[PDB]
Amino acid sequence: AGATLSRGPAFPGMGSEELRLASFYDWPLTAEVPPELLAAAGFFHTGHQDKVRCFFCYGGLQSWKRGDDPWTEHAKWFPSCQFLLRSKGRDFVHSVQET
Ligand SMILES: [Zn+2]
Repeated sequence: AGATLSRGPAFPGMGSEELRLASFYDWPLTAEVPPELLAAAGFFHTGHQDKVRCFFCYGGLQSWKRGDDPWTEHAKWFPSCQFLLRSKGRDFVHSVQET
């Protein structure tokens, strides 16, 4: 039994946090979450509003709000993302999924 998750990042170039940060150069004024937290959690900015995607799983999120936790949102929506699991561990993800 079992297909395996592919090991290739959706967008390998955006694999660098520093590079991910650059993408937030036009992260909007009305946006409510800081790019540092976003880039750290693997997201980079696309489009001109508040859409982001994870460089690894390509999970796409928008409508960011004051207090929203990027790492948490990550585990909420894309539990199997290998970047999320290497960075935060099995327990953290399981913890967010179970609530
Ligand atoms: Zn991801």
